Amino acid sequence: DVVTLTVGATPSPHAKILTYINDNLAADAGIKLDIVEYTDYVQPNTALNDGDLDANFYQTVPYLENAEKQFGYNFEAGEGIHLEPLGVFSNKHKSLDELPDGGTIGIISDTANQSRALELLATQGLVSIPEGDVNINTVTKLKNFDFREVEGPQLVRSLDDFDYAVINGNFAQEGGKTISGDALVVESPVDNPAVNVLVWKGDSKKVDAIAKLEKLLHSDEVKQYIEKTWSDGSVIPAF
Ligand code: MET
Repeated sequence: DVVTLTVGATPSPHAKILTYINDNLAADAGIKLDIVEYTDYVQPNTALNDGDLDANFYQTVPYLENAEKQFGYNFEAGEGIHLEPLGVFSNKHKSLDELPDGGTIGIISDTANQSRALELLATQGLVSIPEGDVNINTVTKLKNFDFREVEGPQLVRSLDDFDYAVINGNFAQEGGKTISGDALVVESPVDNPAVNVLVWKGDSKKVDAIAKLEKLLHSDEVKQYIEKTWSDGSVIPAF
């Protein structure tokens, strides 16, 4: 009666953290992990919904709340494990002030993350968000440039085409990039609601096993693994 759990995860940090747990902690907890790596945001929630995964570990609390609102998903989430500060990246400039007149900024296409990237740009004086649904058509541009919506896994590649791109940590990681080494502008980690959580479906038969994985993901061992593995500011424990 060891329970096996199929968990979907983006490769870095999430699959790495899950692999540390699998290889170091799962056996003592009486669980086995079957890690499935995913490279986009749509697919792990669909697989959790449709019955292919027991849990996923890739998404932020605000993205989850939006997915439940837009799609009706019946999911349950755990405590914040870690934060990935959002960054503005570029291969053409080292300062956002060098945004050419009619220049371009790549921006993700999902609601929650486009909204978060738009806020980050507001802290830099580049867009104005009305007080009160935040997207490229509802913000006011305060300098002359164009946004270009790009699908998440195309963000790092879009740096070849555009002056800048706003890029979530998991994608920056895939592209060999770090916050310390490569972010032009770094989202503040203070009072940041975009913590990453374990998500499972409300009716799982495996809730004893998933509560064990939740406890392992918020252990001192996992915090130390995160702090040892990422000291470049790209992945910060949220506990
Ligand atoms: C799928 S919501 C964004 C998740 C991403 N790993 C982040 O923390 O920004």
